Amino acid sequence: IAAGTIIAGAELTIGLLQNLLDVLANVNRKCAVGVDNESGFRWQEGSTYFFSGTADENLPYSVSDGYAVLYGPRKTNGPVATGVVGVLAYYIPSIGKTLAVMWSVPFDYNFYQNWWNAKLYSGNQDADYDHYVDLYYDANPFKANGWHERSLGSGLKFCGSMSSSGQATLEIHVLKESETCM
Amino acid sequence: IAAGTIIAGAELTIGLLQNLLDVLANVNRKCAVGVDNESGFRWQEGSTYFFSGTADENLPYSVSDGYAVLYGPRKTNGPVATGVVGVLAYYIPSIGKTLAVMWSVPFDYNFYQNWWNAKLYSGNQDADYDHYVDLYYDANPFKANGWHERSLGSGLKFCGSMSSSGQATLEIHVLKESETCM
Amino acid sequence: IAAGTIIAGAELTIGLLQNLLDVLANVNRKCAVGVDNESGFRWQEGSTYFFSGTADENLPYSVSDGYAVLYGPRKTNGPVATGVVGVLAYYIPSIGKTLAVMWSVPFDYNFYQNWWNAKLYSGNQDADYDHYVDLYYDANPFKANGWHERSLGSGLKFCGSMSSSGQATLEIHVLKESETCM
Amino acid sequence: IAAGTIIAGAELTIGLLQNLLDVLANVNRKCAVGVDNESGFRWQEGSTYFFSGTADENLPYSVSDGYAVLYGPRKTNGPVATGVVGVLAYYIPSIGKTLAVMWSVPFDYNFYQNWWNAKLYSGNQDADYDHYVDLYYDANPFKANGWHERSLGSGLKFCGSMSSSGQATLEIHVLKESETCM
Amino acid sequence: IAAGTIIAGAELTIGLLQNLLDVLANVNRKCAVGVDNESGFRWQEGSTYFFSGTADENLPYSVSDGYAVLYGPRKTNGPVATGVVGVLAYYIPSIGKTLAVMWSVPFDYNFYQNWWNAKLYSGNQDADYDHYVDLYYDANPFKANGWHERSLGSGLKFCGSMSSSGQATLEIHVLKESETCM
Amino acid sequence: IAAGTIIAGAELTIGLLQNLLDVLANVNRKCAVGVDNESGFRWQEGSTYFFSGTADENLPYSVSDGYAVLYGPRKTNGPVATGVVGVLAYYIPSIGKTLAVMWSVPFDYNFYQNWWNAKLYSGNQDADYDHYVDLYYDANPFKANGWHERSLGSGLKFCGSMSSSGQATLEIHVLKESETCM
Amino acid sequence: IAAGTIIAGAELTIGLLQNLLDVLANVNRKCAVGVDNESGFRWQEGSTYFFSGTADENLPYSVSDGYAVLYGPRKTNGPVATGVVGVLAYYIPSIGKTLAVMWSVPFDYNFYQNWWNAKLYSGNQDADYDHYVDLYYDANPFKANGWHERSLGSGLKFCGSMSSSGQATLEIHVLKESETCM
Amino acid sequence: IAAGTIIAGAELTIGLLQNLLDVLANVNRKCAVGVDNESGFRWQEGSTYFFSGTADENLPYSVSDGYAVLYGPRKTNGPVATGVVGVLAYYIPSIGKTLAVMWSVPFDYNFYQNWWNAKLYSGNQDADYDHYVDLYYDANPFKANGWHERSLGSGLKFCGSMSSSGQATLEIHVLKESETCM
Ligand SMILES: CC(C)CCC[C@@H](C)[C@H]1CC[C@H]2[C@@H]3CC=C4C[C@@H](O)CC[C@]4(C)[C@H]3CC[C@]12C
Repeated sequence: IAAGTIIAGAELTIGLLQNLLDVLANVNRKCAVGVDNESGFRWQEGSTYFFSGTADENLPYSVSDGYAVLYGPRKTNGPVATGVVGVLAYYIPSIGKTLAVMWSVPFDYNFYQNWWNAKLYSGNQDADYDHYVDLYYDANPFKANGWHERSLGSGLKFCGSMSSSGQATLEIHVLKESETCM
Repeated sequence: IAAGTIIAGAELTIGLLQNLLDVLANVNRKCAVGVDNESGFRWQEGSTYFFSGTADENLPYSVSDGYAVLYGPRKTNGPVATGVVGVLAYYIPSIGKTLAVMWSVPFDYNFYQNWWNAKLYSGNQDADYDHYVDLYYDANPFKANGWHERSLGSGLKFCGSMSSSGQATLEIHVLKESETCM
Repeated sequence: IAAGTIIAGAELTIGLLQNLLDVLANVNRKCAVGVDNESGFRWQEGSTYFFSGTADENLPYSVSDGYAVLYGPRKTNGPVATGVVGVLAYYIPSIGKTLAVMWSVPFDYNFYQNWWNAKLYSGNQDADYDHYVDLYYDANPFKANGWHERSLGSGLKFCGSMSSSGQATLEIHVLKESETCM
Repeated sequence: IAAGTIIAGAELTIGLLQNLLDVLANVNRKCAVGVDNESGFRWQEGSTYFFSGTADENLPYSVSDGYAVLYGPRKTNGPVATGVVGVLAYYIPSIGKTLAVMWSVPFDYNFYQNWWNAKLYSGNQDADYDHYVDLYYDANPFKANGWHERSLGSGLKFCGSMSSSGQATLEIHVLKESETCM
Repeated sequence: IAAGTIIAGAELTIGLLQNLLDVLANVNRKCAVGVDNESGFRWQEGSTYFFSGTADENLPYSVSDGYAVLYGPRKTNGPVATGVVGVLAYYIPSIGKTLAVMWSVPFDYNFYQNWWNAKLYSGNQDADYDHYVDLYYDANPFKANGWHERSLGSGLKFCGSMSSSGQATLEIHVLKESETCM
Repeated sequence: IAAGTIIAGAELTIGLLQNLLDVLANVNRKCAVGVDNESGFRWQEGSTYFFSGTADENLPYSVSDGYAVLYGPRKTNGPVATGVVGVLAYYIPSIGKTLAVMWSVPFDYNFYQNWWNAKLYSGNQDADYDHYVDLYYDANPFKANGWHERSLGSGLKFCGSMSSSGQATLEIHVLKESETCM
Repeated sequence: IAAGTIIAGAELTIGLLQNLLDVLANVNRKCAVGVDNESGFRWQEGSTYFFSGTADENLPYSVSDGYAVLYGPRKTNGPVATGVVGVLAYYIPSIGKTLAVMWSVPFDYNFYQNWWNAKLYSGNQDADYDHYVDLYYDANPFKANGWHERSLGSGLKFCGSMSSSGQATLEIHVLKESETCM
Repeated sequence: IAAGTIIAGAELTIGLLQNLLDVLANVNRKCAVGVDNESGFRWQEGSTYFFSGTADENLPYSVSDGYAVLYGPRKTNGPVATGVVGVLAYYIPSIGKTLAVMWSVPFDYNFYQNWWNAKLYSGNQDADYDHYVDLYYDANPFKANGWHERSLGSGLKFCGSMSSSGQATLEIHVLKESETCM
C-alpha cells in the first residue's frame, strides 16, 4: 500500500510545481521606450544597462536632429519572477553632457509600481548602476500617471509619459527649453 | 487506504481552484474612451488616474481643435476580480480650467452598473482620487442608457453616451454651448 | 473505502455542472436591428433600454433624412439563461414626438417567441420599462413571420420584418404615409 | 464496493448521452431557396412560415421584374431531431394573387424525402400552416429528382429543381406561360 | 467485483463501435461528372436518379451548343457503407431522344469497381431505375481504365474516361459522329 | 480478478492494432509522371493500367506536338501496404504504333526499388497487364539513378529520369532520334 | 494480481518505444546542393547516387553556361537513423570528362561531421559507389568550415562552402582557372 | 502489490525526464551577426569556426566596399545544454591581413554573459580555435552593454554593439580610421 500514496503525492507535487513555473513563465513584462530627439543636437555612442530584463534588438548608435530612439526591452524568459528595469544613455558632444533615460516595470505590483526618469549628466559616461540608483532614488522619478515635463539645463528640457501596466509604453520628447512640448 | 482519499481530495480541490482562477482570469472588462474636441481650444498636459484597471498605450499630450482622444483602458491581467474605473484630465489654458472625464465599468453587475461623467474644474490640476469621488458621488453621473448632454460653463458643453456592457464604449463630444451636438 | 465513492461522486457532479454551465454559456442570442430613416425628418437624442441583454457599441446620436440606425445587441456573457429584449428611442423635433422601437429575442423558445414593435409617443421621452411593457403588451407586437406595415400618425408609417431565430435580424423602414415601402 | 460500480455506470451513461446529443447537434439540414422573378410583375409583402427550422436573415419585402429571392433557412440549433420545412409567400397585385413556395428537407430519410411545390392562391394571404398542408398534401409536390415545370394560370408558369440531400438547393424560375424556361 | 468488468467491457465495446462508425463516416466516395456538349443541339429538362449517394447542387436545366454539365455527386453523410451510383438524363428535342449518362463509384472495391456508360433513348424520358439497370447490365459499361468512344445514332457519338479511384472524375464529350474527339 | 486483465490485454491489443493501421495509412507513395511530346506526331486514345495504386484525375485524351502529359497516380487510401505501379499508353497513328510508359514505386524498399521504362508497341493496343510484365521483366527497366536515354525506332527516342524516393517524380521527353535531349 | 503488472509493464515499454521511434522520425537531415556552372561548357547526362537518403525532385538533364543545379536531397522518412550522403555527376563533352560532386550529412555527429568534395574524372561515367569512396576517402574532402577552392585541370577550378549543421546548404561555383571566384 | 509501485515510479521518472529534455530542447540561443564593410577594401575567402552551435546558411565568399555580412548562427537542435559561440574570418588582400569577428551567446547566464570581439591578424589565416581563445581571453572582449569602438591598424577601425539576451543581435561597422561611425 504505502509507496502508492508516496508516488501519488509526488505526482500531485509536480502538478503544483508545473502550474507554478508555467504561471511565472507566462507573466510578461515589457517597456516600449520611445525617446524623440527635438534637441537640435546629434546624440551618439548609445549605451544601455539592465538592473532586470533585457532587449533582443540593438539600440541605434546615434540619433540625429528630429529622429527617434524606438527601443524594446522585456523581462528574462522562463519562470524568473523579475521585471524589466534599466538605463539608456547617449553622449551629446554639442553641449559636453550625456542624456540618461531610466524605466522600471516591476514584476510584483503589491510592492512596486511603474517609474521612469531622465537626467543630463556632465561629460561622456557609459550607462551603469550608479545612474540607475541616481535616476531611481537620488532624483525624483515619475509615477506613470500621464504627462510630465522637466528642464535639463544647457537650453534643453523633456516632456514624457508612461503607461501604468506591465506591458508598458514610455514616450519622451527631448526639446529646446524655449519650445512647446508635443 | 486513508492517504489515498486525502490525495484524491487534494486533486479535486486543485481542480476547483484551477477552474475558479481560470474563470476570474477570462472575465474581461474594458472601456474604449473617445473624447472629441469640438471646443475651439487646445487641450494639453494630459493626465490619468485609475481606481481599478489600467491602459497599455499612452494618452496623447494634447488635443487640437477638431481632433480626438481615443484611449483604451482595461482590467488588470489574471484572476483579479476588479473592473476598470478611472479619470482622464486635460488642462485648457484658453479658459484657465481642466476638463476631467470619468468612467466606471465594474466587475460585478449585481452590485454595480456602468457609469460615466465629465466636469470642468478651476485651474491646472493633475487627475487623482479627489476627482474620481467627485465625478462619481458629489456630481450626478450618467447610467449608460444612451445619449446625455450637459453644460460646462465658460461657453462649453458636452454630449456623450456609454454602452451598458463589460466591453464598453464611451463617446463624448465637447462642444461650444451655442452649437448642435454630433 | 467509503470516502473514495464520495470524491468520485463529487467529480461526477462537477462533470455535470461544468457541462451545464458550458451549454448555457454557448447558447447565444442576438438581434441585428436596422432602422432606416425615410421619414423626411432628423432623429436625435438616441436612447436605449434593456429588459435583458446588452450592446457593445453605442447607438448614434442622430439619424438624418435617408440614413440608418444599424445597432447590434446580444445576451449577457456566461451561463445567464436570459435572452435579448429592449427598446430603442429617438426624439423627432419636426413633429414633437419620439419613435420607440422594441425587440424581444427570448432564451427559451418553448415559453416564448421572437416579437418586435414600434410606436410614436408624444413629446421628448427617454427609453425605459414603461415603453417596453407598452410596446410588448398594451399595443399589438409582430410575430417574426415576414413583413408587416403600420401607420404612426403625423404623416408617418413603418414597414419591417424580423427573422424567427435566436440570431435575429430586425429591419424597419420608417416612411412618409403617402409613399411605397422598400 | 457497490457504489463504485454505480458511479462508473453513471459515467458510462453520460458518455452515451453526450455522444447522442453531439450527434443530433452536428446532423445539419438546410435549404438554399432561389426564386427568380421572370414574371413581368412586381412581388411584394413577403411572408414566411416554418413547420420546422428557421432563417437568420430576412426575406426581402419585394422582388421587381428580373430580380431574385435568395433565401437561406436551416434546422434549429442543438440536438432537436427536426428538419427544415416551410412556406414562402408574396402578393402579386398586378394579377390579384399570392405566389406561395414550399420546401421540405426532413431529418430522417428512412421515413421521408426532400419535397417542394409552388402555387398561386387567390387574393392577398399571409404564409401559414393551411398553405403548408395544401402545398404538401392537397396539391402534388415534386420529388427532388431534377427539373419540373407547371402552369399557375393568369399567364404564369414556373420551372424548378431541388437537390436530393440534407444540404439542399431549391431553384425556381417564375415565368410568363408563353416563354421558354431557364 | 463482477459489475466492474461488465462496465469495463461496455466501455471497450463502445470504444470499438466509435472507431467503427468514425471509419465508415470518413471513408469518402464522389464522382465529379463533366459532360461536354459538342453535339450541335440544345439539351433541356435535366433529370437525375441516385441508386446510392446524392448531390448538394442542382443539375442545370439546359446545355446549349459548346457548353458543359459540371455536376458533383457524393455518398450519403455518416457511417452508411454505400457508394455513389446514379443516372443523369437530358432531352434533345432536335432529334427526339434523351441522352442518359450513368456512373458507379462503389463503397467496397473487393466486390465492385468504377463503371460508367451513356446511351441515347427514344422520346422524352425522366431519369429512373430502369435506365440504371439498362446502362449498368443490359448495355456494356466502361471499366475506368482510360479513354473510350461509342456511337449514339442520329449523327452523334461520345468519347469519355473515368478515373479508377473512390474520388472519381468522369469526363464525357458528346460530339457529331463525323468529328474528331477532344 | 481475472476478467480485468483480459479487458486490459484487449485494450493493449487494440492500442497496438490502432498504431499499426495508422502507420500503414500514413505511409504514402506517389509518382508525378510527366511525359513531354517533342515527337512531331499527335498522340491519342490515352489509356492506363494499375497493378497497384490509382489516379484521381483523368489522363488527357490526346497530346499534340510540343505538349505534355502531366499525370498524378498515388497508392490506395487506408492501411493497404501496396505501392503505386502502372502503365500509361497512347496510340500514335502517324507511325501506326502505341507508346507505353511504365513506373513502379513500391511500398517496401527492402524487397524492391523505384523502376520505370517506356516502349513503342506495334498497332493500336489498350494499356494492360501484358505491357506491365513486358516493360518490367521482358525489357530492361531503369533504376531511378538519374537520366537515361533509349531509341524507340520509327525515327523516335526518349530520354528521362526518376527520383529514388516514395514521393517520386518521373520525367520523360519523347523526341525525334536526330535531335538533342532536354 | 501478477498479470496486471505484466500489462502495465507492456504499456510502459510501448510508451518508451513510441517516444524512441517518434524521436528518430523527427530528427531530420537534408542538404540543399547548389552547383553553379561558370565553366564555359555545357554539362549533360545528369546522374546521382545515394549512399544514404534520397531526393523527391529530379536532377536537371543539362546545365548551360551561366546556369545552376539547385538540388534538394534529404534522409529517408520514418525512424531510419541514417543521414544523407551521395554523389551527383554530369558529363562535360567539350573536355571529355565528368564532374562529380559529393556531400555527406551524417545522422550521428559524435562519430561523423559534414563533408563535401568535387572531382573531374576521365570519360563519360555514371554516378556510383566507386566515386563516393574516392571523393570521401581516396581524395581529400572539405570540413564544412567556410569557403574552399581547388583546381580540376582542363582549364577548370571550383570554389565552394558547406554549412556545419544537419540542415545543410552546399554551394559550389565551377569556374575557368583564370577567373576570380564568386 | 510491489511491482505496481515500481512501474508507477518508472512512469513518474520518465515524466520527469520527458519534461527535462523538452525544457533543454525549447531553451533557444542564436546570434544574428551583421558585419558592415565601410572599409574601402574587398573581403574574401570567408571562413567560420564554432566552439558551440552552428549555422544553416553559408557565409558569403566575399564582401565588396559598402556591402554587409548578414549571418545567422544558432545552438544545436535537441536537449544539448550548450550556447552559440564562434569565429568568422575574412582575408583582406589590399592590406595583407585577416579580419576575425567573435561572438559568445552562452546557455547558462549564471556562469557566463554575452561577449563579442574583433581583431585584424597578419596574413591569410583560416578561422579556428586559436582565434577563439585569443579573441575571448588574450584580447579584451565587449560586454553586450551598448556601442563600443576600437582601432585595427592599417588605417581601419570598427564600432559595434551586441544585445544582452539569448536571442542576440551583433552589429559591427568596419570603417576607415579617419571617418565617423554609423
Ligand atoms: C536513466 C536513469 C539512469 C536516470 C539517470 C539520469 C541521467 C542518466 C539522464 C537524465 C538527464 C540526462 C542528461 C540531461 C541532458 C544532457 C545534457 C546534454 O548536453 C548531454 C546529455 C545529457 C547529459 C543527458 C544525459 C543523460 C541524463 C543525465
